[PDB]
Amino acid sequence: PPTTVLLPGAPPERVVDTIGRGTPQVASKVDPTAAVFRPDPTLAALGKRVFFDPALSEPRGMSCASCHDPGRAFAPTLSPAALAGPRVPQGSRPGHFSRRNAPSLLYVRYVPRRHFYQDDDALAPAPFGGLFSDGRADTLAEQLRGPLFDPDEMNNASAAALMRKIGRTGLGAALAGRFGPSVRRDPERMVRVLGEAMQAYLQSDEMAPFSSRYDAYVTKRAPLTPQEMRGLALFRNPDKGNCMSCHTLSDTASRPERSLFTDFGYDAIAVPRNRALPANRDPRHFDNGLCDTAAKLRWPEPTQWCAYLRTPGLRNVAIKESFMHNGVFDTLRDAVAFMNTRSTDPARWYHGRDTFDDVPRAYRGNVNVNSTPMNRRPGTPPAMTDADVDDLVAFLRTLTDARYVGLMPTAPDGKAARP
Ligand code: HEC
Ligand code: HEC
Ligand SMILES: [Cl-]
Ligand SMILES: [Cl-]
Ligand SMILES: [Mg+2]
Repeated sequence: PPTTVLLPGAPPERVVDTIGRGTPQVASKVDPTAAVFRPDPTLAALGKRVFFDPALSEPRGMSCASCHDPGRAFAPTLSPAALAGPRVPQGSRPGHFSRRNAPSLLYVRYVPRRHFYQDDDALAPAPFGGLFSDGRADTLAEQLRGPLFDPDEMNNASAAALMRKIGRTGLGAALAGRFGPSVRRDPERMVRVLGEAMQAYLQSDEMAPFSSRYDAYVTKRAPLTPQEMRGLALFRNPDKGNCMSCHTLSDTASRPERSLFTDFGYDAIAVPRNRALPANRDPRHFDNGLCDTAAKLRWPEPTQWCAYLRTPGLRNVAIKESFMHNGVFDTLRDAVAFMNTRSTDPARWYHGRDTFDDVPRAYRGNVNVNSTPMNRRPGTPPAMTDADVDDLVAFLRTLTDARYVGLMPTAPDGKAARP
């Protein structure tokens, strides 16, 4: 096709090729700020009701909010068992856990549909977009099927069973009131309209507040501290932090939405294995990220994408209880320190081993060793000092939306609060 629309309301994008089974390659970068969100207010309110309804799990008692706490920027507040164990959300039953850490859902409306784009300084197109860290859902409506029917999360047996359960409650009556009686008879329609309602909620302005001190710096040049400005400088310095090369920002713009702190692209940084995750009880099992989606979509040579994961946005990062797709780090400073010394000090991060412990041998070539600061060899000085790392942490704390600032720690290596 000549064009494709990758975010709601956005200008159509020129398609220059199709990769595998329907993934468009576009001619220009998607600008997430060009999207236009106009969710129907009562539809959004219905989606919010769904989001907080604990009847939607098996056994009952777990809602979306059980892993996406509104008091923590819709990132998980871990159960005591999860905090002591794998550091990813607990599912609907004791001893069952998500396969990955759950992100904040604030700003999720800006995640575009899957597409490829080849920058001027690139030999091949790169993948962007898709929901989940492996991009396996193209839209928010499609995403909903994941947690609802995952035995380790909300654990509904089938769409039919979920439909029967909902149909018997006030939620079923409300859905039938808006959509008509067939939502109580057709399980496919039930799932689809739940997705439409959830999409409206998650696309509402409530779910993209832009209320951080960084945002006040962008809109009004309200001053940050000298330390925070040192961290901002390191963050956009290609020779020190180089963070801006993947966690996109525009600190000279005046619109906060030009700073989402991700380009929604993918890379392979090889964070350490979290052996507390149930799936990793098999030492031959690895969560390989994007290549599972690439295989499903018949992208050519799909294992080139093994160990690739979607670059997360960093807004509200400093109130999370664990970090990276596998929750392996429990402090923000450790995540930043890892970026700086994975390549120079692998034994620190991989239990004395000199190379990655969560990437199969076959896929080690996929790991990024070219981007600063991951491009320095063992025994050479890292790009940044421990003081630089502290300053980066100080800067990342400016990305917390106003209502959540009290959850942040004060010590550079501190953990988010559990009030
Ligand atoms: C804990 C058991 C979960 C429950 C209950 C819900 N979600 Fe969640 N969510 C969870 C994890 C571990 C992740 C990441 C999984 C991965 O493979 O990356 C997610 C992700 C999402 C997303 C995508 C966010 C993104 O890619 O940026 C969305 C939009 C989302 N979750 C929505 C959502 C809904 C609406 C829920 C109730 C129906 C729901 N989640 C429950 C963990 C858990
Ligand atoms: C592109 C090559 C990257 C650069 C340069 C930096 N980061 Fe990044 N980051 C990248 C990816 C692919 C991921 C996900 C990895 C995973 O296993 O999940 C990350 C993750 C983060 C995190 C975790 C955020 C969370 O929500 O869990 C943090 C805190 C982070 N990165 C910080 C960070 C800093 C400060 C950087 C400059 C020193 C930086 N990253 C560079 C990809 C890329
Ligand atoms: Cl447990
Ligand atoms: Cl602007
Ligand atoms: Mg490579």
